[PDB]
Amino acid sequence: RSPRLVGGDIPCSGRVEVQHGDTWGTVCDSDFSLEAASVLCRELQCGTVVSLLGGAHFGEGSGQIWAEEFQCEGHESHLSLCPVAPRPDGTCSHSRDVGVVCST
Repeated sequence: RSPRLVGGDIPCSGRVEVQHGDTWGTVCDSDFSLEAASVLCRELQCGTVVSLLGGAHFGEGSGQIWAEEFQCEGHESHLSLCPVAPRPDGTCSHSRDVGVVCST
């Protein structure tokens, strides 16, 4: 479940995308906590989360949107070690794809 950030002006900010199989999915901003954010930033060697950004701030994505939520405790070294749960009833639009600004 490898992460990446895209559309930022520097590598440690952007829209969140996480790989599953040979495709990448975006993450709805109803579904991504500060602790999930912290694990992602750590995983990419970007320090820790400063901010979550909603409403397709770095632009909306296309394609798949993750159907499970990453229910991270906060100290996991990878998103793949985080517990997982279904997202609430329904699908999101890409207009609600989440982003982050990580900092050291």
